[PDB]
Amino acid sequence: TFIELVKNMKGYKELLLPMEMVPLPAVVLKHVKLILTSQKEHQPWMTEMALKADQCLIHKATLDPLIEAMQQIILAMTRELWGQIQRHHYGIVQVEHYVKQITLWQDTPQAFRGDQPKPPSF
Amino acid sequence: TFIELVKNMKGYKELLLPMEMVPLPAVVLKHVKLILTSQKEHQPWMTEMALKADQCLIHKATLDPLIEAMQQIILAMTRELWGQIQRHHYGIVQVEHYVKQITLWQDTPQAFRGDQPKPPSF
Amino acid sequence: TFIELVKNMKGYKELLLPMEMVPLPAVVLKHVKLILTSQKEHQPWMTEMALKADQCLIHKATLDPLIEAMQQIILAMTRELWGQIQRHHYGIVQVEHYVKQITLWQDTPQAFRGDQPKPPSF
Amino acid sequence: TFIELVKNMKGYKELLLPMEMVPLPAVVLKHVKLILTSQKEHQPWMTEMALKADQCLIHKATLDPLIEAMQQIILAMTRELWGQIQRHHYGIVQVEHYVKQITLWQDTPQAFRGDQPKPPSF
Amino acid sequence: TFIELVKNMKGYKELLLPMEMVPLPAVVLKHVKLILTSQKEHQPWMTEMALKADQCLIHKATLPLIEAMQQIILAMTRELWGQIQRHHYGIVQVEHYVKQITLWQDTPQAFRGDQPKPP
Amino acid sequence: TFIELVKNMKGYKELLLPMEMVPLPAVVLKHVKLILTSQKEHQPWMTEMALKADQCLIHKATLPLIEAMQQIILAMTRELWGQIQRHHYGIVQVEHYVKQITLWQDTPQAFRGDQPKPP
Repeated sequence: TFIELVKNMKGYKELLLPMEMVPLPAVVLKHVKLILTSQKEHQPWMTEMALKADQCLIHKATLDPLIEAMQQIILAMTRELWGQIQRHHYGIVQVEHYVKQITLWQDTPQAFRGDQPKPPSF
Repeated sequence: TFIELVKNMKGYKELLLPMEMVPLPAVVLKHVKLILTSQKEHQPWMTEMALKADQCLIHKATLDPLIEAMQQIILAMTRELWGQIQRHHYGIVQVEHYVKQITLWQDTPQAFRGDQPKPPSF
Repeated sequence: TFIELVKNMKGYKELLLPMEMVPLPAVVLKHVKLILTSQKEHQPWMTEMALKADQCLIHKATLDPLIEAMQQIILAMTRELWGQIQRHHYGIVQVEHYVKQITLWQDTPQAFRGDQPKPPSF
Repeated sequence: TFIELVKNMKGYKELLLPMEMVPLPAVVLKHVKLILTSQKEHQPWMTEMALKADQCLIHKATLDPLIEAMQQIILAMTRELWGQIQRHHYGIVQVEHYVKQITLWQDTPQAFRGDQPKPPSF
Repeated sequence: TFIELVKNMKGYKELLLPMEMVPLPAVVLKHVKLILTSQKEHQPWMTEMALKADQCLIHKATLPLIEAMQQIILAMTRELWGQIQRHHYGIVQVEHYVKQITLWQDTPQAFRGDQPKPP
Repeated sequence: TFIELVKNMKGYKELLLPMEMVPLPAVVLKHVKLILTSQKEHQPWMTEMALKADQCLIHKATLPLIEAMQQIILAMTRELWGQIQRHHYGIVQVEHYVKQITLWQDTPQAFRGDQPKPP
């Protein structure tokens, strides 16, 4: 319900991506190191990413309805991680434009899509 | 492991209170509705707050080692979640000072600990 | 003997708290890592802090009259070590006032001692 | 480990000297009196020297693995004392240049050193 | 640990390109002769560039100990290819283009992209 | 053979200083931390300088095959010490001063010279 309230606001813009268009776990965490280790001047948003990515390992560590439910949650958290990465790599403003086109390019039937719109570069 | 790596960075100001001081998870959700709803000109950080909030509910709705393991994350999720609440109410800069004052206050033995410091100005 | 000679000097402002108020040696090391690591443009005083810190560990690692004599220095080492921590956090000038306020507060009998003063501003 | 972290910083510069190039104990403490007694306007660094030199006497007073370990520590503290003395006698900036040359003049094989570089005067 | 000492630097960059990106060691040596031969002005980088590539030749004839050397040779190849690409195109372009191709791979196959063109 | 391809170059220099001149590998690593730590401005040489010294660390733990590796480690030490001296003093000074000491040695003992001073 809380997320629905945000979607009811003014000026809200999507930043996440469809569950299908999300890399696999574990490997997706690698981008975390390339943005944390190759960084300096700790900023507030960096801590947010660190405290979110590490959660997947905690849930993943349990692998060594309760069992099924945890696996589903990992996908949701993974989706959030990717949005933050794009919020850093391809700016924060240009990201909204890319996802805006992604929604249109996928919602329309496959007979009308055409070609995938390439995301903006760094 | 990742959070340990980030702590080894320059300009890192802690913003999370001890687990023993953060409110109960039920209480935290109450401020989420006010802060989210009682806001104008929606900002990107608002979306982040809502996404994390639903995660606690999902884990909370799951309880009804493995069975008890998820309970550990619920308490942890509040600690990160409560950090953003104080940023909106007090401010990021003020929070940094408050945490260290609390940390030193908690560090000192209770015999000569002194009066607990009060929160910063809104 | 030497410290007694220095105390007999002009402009001498005390900067060491009573042994009964300084944190435990384990707690002090925690602030060392943050202060050392969370710093930019390394300054000469940073090197001094690290050198003293390892001494406590050496004595601490030694425990595992003569046998118990070394334990006395461990507690003392913290008192001097904690003095530099407050200088970085609060400031040299503010610390001088705080110590004397604590000293007078501790000097006055507990019957009418009053509320313990709070630390200075960061 | 803490000292290693400092050595990993930016702008850090060596100020100590090889253990071999360190005067003997007791006698080295004499320079303490010549800088403390022949001084006025107590400065913060003066207390640091006083609280460090007096430690050797405390360790030395015990003479009247535990026994071996204490003797080793005295050498380490003595090395720190000399650096502070040079930090006062021959400035604080010129000291780094002298030690920089000392490292080169000793690390190279004795067949290539030449002549010892005289330290700068007062 | 030295990389860690520089990983915090502002201008630090991941010059080590993906292993799959670079070709086999033998082919890289070919470009070293071509780039050195083509270049005319003398700068310290070419003098040091030759020395870095020379070590790989010794390991070719020289060959847990053996296995490590095989990985070591590949380590230098990634470093060498960086200077090759940076010199031909530029320092910024390689840093700008390397990430793009990595993204095109780390994607759920179907929506990989459009085969991003090389610089 | 690459050195031969550059040995004919006008600006080619014998950067490989005498083996006796340089100290043991362990001591050299000490100066790498000190020089890198002291230096502040970011240039490609320091980024590449760390990588070149890093390889020596692996060989320390890793250890005709074994004997060759021992000589290989010493080969990198000579290269590393050159950058250390050139950075501290200068490129020309090292090239200017290295020959002087060699002459003082290759002489019939008695008339060796006057122990030429270091730069």
